[PDB]
This record gives sequence, structure tokens and C-alpha cells, in this order.
Amino acid sequence: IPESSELTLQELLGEERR
Repeated sequence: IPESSELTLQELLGEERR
């Protein structure tokens, strides 16, 4: 979904906690 929030949230909780 083009919500951007889910994408940014998953992105942050992806590289930060990589």
C-alpha cells in the first residue's frame, strides 16, 4: 500500500535494527 508511513516505519525498524 502507498501509505508511506508503513514503508517508513518498516524502513526505520529495518536499517536501525539491522
